[PDB]
Amino acid sequence: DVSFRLSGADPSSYGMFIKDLRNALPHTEKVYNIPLLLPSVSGAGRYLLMHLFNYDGNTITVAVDVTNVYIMGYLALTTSYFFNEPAADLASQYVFRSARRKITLPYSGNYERLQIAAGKPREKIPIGLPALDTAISTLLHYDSTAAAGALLVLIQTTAEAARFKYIEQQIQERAYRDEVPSSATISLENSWSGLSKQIQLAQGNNGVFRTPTVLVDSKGNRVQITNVTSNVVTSNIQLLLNTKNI
Ligand SMILES: *[C@@H]1O[C@H](CO)[C@@H](O[C@@H]2O[C@H](CO)[C@@H](O)[C@H](O)[C@H]2NC(C)=O)[C@H](O)[C@H]1NC(C)=O
Ligand SMILES: Cn1cnc2nc(N)[nH]c(=O)c21
Repeated sequence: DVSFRLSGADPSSYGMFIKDLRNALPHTEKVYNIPLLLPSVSGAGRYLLMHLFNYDGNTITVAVDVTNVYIMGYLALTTSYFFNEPAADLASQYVFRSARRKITLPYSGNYERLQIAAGKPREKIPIGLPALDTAISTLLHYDSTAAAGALLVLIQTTAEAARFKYIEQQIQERAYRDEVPSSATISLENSWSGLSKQIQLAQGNNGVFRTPTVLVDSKGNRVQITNVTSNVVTSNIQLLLNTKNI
């Protein structure tokens, strides 16, 4: 299991937690030097448990699917909360079984559905470590509308940071001050799948992408990624969703 305590957290400890998270994910092979995530895994070994502690010491345990890094649900004291979707439901059979009651949230865990329930797109929700602290706080006591917002912050300050060096860096800059995400961040978040597929399709194609991937950069200018020599591939992305899942 991996743990992170917001109390006494600085950019450095966060970096270590995200490194720990990355190393918690299994993989047998690397593609162009980046860990390729497993196609599938059997039983309880498919889920990673994250223990998160807010500033006051309260905690929630989050269950993450190790083949994609998707959050499936979490535990607050004695109530387990799971997304309203098949995979999440499958996940309820191996984790948080000793919970007194299990609640199914009224939405599945994809950005589109979470942004609807939250009432705002993630362009306008501030993220950072202070926000993570709030997120944890908000999940300790049920409120489907509040949880949507908190989960959008949680998914990004953990899963998305794990997948992209850039996003981990964005969060370290927001260690004592929240700030809405840059469009580069949103763009990356949205391309993890495409990039993952294209970096794999370049393996028997001299490192050249079958189809170019379009992102928005630091400045907000539209850019095209056609090949693995790009910074995004050489230095940004840290995990690859196996094509068997796309
Ligand atoms: C692969 O991507 C690189 C960019 O990392 C392309 O780079 C060209 O050369 C410089 C720096 O590498 C770029 O800024 C230029 O805009 C590019 N000029 C060209 C040749 O178009 C490189 O071209 C790409 N190579 C491919 C497509 O195999
Ligand atoms: C990032 N992401 C996209 N779809 C997702 N679905 C779930 N359930 N959890 C996630 O973290 C997620």
